[PDB]
Amino acid sequence: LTYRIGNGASVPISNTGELIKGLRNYGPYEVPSLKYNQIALIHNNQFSSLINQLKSQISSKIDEVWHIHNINISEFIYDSPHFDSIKSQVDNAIDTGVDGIMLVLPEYNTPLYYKLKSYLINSIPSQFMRYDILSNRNLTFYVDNLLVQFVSKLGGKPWILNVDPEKGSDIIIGTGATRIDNVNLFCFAMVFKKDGTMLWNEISPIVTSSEYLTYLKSTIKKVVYGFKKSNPDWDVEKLTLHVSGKRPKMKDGETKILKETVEELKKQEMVSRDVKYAILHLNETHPFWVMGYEGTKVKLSSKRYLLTLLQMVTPIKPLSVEIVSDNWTSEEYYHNVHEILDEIYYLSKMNWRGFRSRNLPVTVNYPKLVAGIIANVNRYGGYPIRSLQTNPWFL
DNA sequence: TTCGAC
DNA sequence: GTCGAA
Ligand SMILES: [Mn+2]
Repeated sequence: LTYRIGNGASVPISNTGELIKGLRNYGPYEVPSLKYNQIALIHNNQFSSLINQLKSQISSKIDEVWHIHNINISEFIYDSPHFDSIKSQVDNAIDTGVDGIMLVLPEYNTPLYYKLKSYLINSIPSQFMRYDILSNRNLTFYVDNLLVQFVSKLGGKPWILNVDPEKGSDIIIGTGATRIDNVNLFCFAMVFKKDGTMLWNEISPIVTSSEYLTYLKSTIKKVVYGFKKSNPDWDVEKLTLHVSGKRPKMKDGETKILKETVEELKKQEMVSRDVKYAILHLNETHPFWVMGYEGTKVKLSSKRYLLTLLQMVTPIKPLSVEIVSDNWTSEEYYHNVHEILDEIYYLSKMNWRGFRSRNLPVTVNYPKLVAGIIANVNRYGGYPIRSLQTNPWFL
């Protein structure tokens, strides 16, 4: 595996230094198209040296690493570190014409982050930072990582997985639900390309456990309608679902409704009437240690598999993969199992939250990031959640 | 809320 | 919590 970046260039995975060097040389896979060529930096430390250094590093690295040229950074200063004062400056910024907001908070402050973050996600791409955490020693690493996620939030594509276009799924739908407490949950469905790029994402409102199966179906239907409306010629002959999340235990009823949903989409010509599909459950399992391997595919039964990833003692991060439903022929079966497992391994190398791979499939990881926000926006009574469907606002 | 491992 | 990363 390699990552594809700008200008047809590919760099090795598992190597941050070469990835950044690569970006500087060849640019990211896609430079975001900006409307204003302007970003706001909002903070409360007008004379702070660390803020000056932060701003200077953001300017240089946006230009040199990201090949986003001639961008202007405008500063906005809030006086009091509370919601209404910070909001007024967010408003002055939005009124001036900016592509994104980089907002420095005084410290870790959970209710204030969720109230503001929730308000920004509904308005404009944004990247938060904590004033109290900045340091001279960490600032380069800090800014390089932050820009991965901020460029992505602006609609850029830092890098994609180089995969063989003849193998794997036409689309992968990561779906399931996440309980936010003992009673309430939200369903999610996110469509990905085999190269790890998110094409479209839908999340349900917060609902009770009793409404889970109905909203699971409607959420998946909505995400495909939206993918297909925006990608009318994107045929899907090979479809995989990756089901995850802490959700109600209702396996057979859930599998039944997911096959119905695939059948309905077939009827509506959203996917091929001869689509080959599998429904998979993906579950993180307990780590183990090899006492003194990687991307290894383990068969437990005809339908249960593990994929092991690197995590004296070698720590291993295991992922359980169960094929709960498929319409594969028994002759293609073995071939298809290799293909879905290799695809899960490729997707586990895609993470636009930072340079370092999470070694967890993006189809599982990005829904976890959404969960964190939807759950805490609810708990701290923030603002409930089209640029949203196609952009990774949750990074 | 840099992220993510210890 | 605390710290190290190309
Ligand atoms: Mn983030």
